[PDB]
Amino acid sequence: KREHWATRLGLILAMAGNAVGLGNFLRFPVQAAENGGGAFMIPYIIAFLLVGIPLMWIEWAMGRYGGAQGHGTTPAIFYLLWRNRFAKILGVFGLWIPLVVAIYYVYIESWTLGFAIKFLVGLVPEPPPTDPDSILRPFKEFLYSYIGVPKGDEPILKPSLFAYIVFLITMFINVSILIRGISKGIERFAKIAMPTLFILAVFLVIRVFLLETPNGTAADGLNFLWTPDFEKLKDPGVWIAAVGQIFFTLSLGFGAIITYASYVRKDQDIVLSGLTAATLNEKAEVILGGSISIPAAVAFFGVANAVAIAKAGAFNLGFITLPAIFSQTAGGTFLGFLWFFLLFFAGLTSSIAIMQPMIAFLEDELKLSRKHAVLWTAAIVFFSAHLVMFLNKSLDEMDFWAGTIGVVFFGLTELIIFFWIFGADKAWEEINRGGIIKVPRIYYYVMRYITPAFLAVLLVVWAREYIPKIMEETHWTVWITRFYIIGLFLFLTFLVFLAERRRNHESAGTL
Ligand SMILES: CN(C)CCCN1c2ccccc2CCc2ccccc21
Ligand SMILES: CN(C)CCCN1c2ccccc2CCc2ccccc21
Ligand SMILES: CCCCCCCCO[C@@H]1O[C@H](CO)[C@@H](O)[C@H](O)[C@H]1O
Ligand SMILES: CCCCCCCCO[C@@H]1O[C@H](CO)[C@@H](O)[C@H](O)[C@H]1O
Ligand SMILES: CCCCCCCCO[C@@H]1O[C@H](CO)[C@@H](O)[C@H](O)[C@H]1O
Ligand SMILES: CCCCCCCCO[C@@H]1O[C@H](CO)[C@@H](O)[C@H](O)[C@H]1O
Ligand SMILES: CCCCCCCCO[C@@H]1O[C@H](CO)[C@@H](O)[C@H](O)[C@H]1O
Ligand SMILES: CC(C)C[C@H](N)C(=O)O
Ligand code: NA
Ligand code: NA
Repeated sequence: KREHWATRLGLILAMAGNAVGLGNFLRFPVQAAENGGGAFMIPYIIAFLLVGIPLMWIEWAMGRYGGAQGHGTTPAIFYLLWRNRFAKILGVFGLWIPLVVAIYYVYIESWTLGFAIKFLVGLVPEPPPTDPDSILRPFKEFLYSYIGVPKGDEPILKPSLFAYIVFLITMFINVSILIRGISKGIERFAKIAMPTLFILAVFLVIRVFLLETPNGTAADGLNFLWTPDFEKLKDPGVWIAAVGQIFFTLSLGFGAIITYASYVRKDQDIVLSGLTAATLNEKAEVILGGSISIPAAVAFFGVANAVAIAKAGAFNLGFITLPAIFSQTAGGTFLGFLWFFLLFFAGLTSSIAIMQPMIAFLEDELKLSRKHAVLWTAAIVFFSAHLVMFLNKSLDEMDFWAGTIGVVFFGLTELIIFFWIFGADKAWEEINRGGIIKVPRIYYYVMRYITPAFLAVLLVVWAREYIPKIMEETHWTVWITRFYIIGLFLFLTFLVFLAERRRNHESAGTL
């Protein structure tokens, strides 16, 4: 019938690995530092309670429900919940979003492997022996030469040969896990990766906590991040950033939680399991991810400079600043290795999660073998990634449409289909069925009224005071990426159409 997670621990760690990734260690620090630190945290915590938790339960429920009938992806699941052809089309986003995100996420993940390798072997810049630019410049040049940032006017990137080869290796590693399946692949790997990730992260926090310079200490960083600023609570931008981060960090709206949950046995609890996966992610994000790069940057440069660093380049903090700071300490190159190794495992456990939806669709709906499903998915991602590797800003365009606005739109869509169309009481029943614990009574009202209203308002503000600038103030090359990803949606819709026909073909054979 269908693969199933072998153990409860395996399920929890696989789901935790799905969630805990580059978003916790790279994205969170930038969003927080960029939005006033503590001022960002209030909306963040509220978004977690009003959006993160409820949507997590909903996605687990939708996945388990679909899995019981042999379906793990939204084109089919949405249809099961709402037998309307439009359900299948909306469901395509559950394949498109994770695919598009994988197309750039796996490449960023590959940079962490490449950096881990170079730092391990000591092929790193030799900063000069205390002028900040003289210290940071060598590391900025290191990153820029790796990914091939434009030195001229052309919006073209020229990745180093090493970077390209490392992306290939990274794709191979993802495949090596996925090709073994759910219990012998993803689950087995999670039991090894998560413990390693936790240990590495705790160690790094401890080392960072020992940092002190004439400019400050790690403590100043924590105070910056954990001191409330009730005067920003009225800024939509902060709310948009906070909600966006919650979706991204919890893997919500990517169809990934849903697919993983489709392997949970029909009787199995999802209330406690889902809540645990969610809380584990938040601890890894605010306690671990929040305690590494920000405190380190603030300790060495002070708050004002740390904040300016993050705003200047989203990848500055994790790929340039932290390694530069580490280089000023004994054994700093090895500490850099540990940081990038941590990022790699965090990324790896998440990228396999966003490639599994396409794999599940090809297996469940087009009946391909796991081997063929995994290889074709890898081929599509590998090929498509060339756009992200060679066209400047393609990555940002994909991250916006699929990884930012896309997931919020899809989150609202799945909630409406499950809690409104399918039926609020049928949905509530499905969520709580088999639960080790019941979902708190108040959450019924949050899921049915609060969450959808919250997201609806957010999306309207996004499309009215932000999306116009992205459509009018960007370089013309953004249309190359938009064109390509719209094509991917077209192709995936064609596959759903073919799945429909095979099912009809197959039914007229069941007759
Ligand atoms: C703004 N351009 C340069 C980066 C956008 C993508 N990006 C983002 C997005 C917002 C804030 C920070 C970061 C950096 C880390 C990260 C990690 C994984 C996937 C995407 C991201
Ligand atoms: C100690 N041994 C069992 C772990 C190393 C193997 N391991 C790993 C670990 C890191 C990178 C790649 C891979 C290969 C594929 C893979 C698949 C399932 C379980 C573990 C792994
Ligand atoms: C199958 C799809 C192929 C698309 C064309 C890919 C061309 C990649 O080309 C390779 O890029 C590397 C990184 O920039 C360079 O180091 C190599 O020398 C170059 O041959
Ligand atoms: C993980 C092992 C990766 C090995 C590939 C390293 C690519 C780094 O650099 C490349 O190495 C090639 C052969 O040494 C040279 O011919 C290229 O000119 C050089 O740029
Ligand atoms: C949209 C994605 C298009 C990918 C096409 C990539 C074509 C690669 O082009 C190659 O890149 C190498 C490294 O940058 C150069 O050294 C080669 O001279 C160049 O021909
Ligand atoms: C979005 C895709 C960006 C691809 C960047 C490709 C850079 C390739 O390199 C270019 O290839 C041309 C034709 O092969 C040559 O005529 C140019 O001299 C060469 O620089
Ligand atoms: C905005 C979302 C807030 C969620 C916090 C929920 C805290 C749980 O609250 C508890 O829920 C139980 C079950 O319904 C009740 O029996 C308890 O009386 C109630 O205090
Ligand atoms: C797209 C998701 C799998 C990303 C993951 N939740 C992270 O925080 O990195
Ligand atoms: Na996360
Ligand atoms: Na992960």
